[PDB]
Amino acid sequence: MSEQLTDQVLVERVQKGDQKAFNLLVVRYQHKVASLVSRYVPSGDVPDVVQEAFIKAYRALDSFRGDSAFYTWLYRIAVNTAKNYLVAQGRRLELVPRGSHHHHHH
Repeated sequence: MSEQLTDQVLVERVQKGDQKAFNLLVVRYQHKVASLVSRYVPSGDVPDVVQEAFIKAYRALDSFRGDSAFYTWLYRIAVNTAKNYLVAQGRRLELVPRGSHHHHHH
C-alpha cells in the first residue's frame, strides 16, 4: 500500500505554515539521508548530523521553488552538513600544541 500524499504536497504544506507536515516529511527521509550521510561521518555522529540537516533544510525549504524533485534537493543538505561538521571541529582544535589534541579531520 501507499499514501495519498507525497513530498510534492508535503513541501507545499510546510510552506503554508504547517510545520507538522515537515515532521511527517523528514521521517520518510530520516532513513534515506542517514544511510548516505553515514558515509561522511561515523555511526556515533551520524544521528546528530541528520537532525542538523533537517533543521538546516527547513530554514532553506522556505526558499525552495526550484520546480524540481525534493529528494535531490534534500540529499545535498545532508552531505554538505557532514562536510561542514567535520571541518568545524577539525580546524578548530588544531590550534593546540602538538602531542595533545593534535588530531584533525581531512
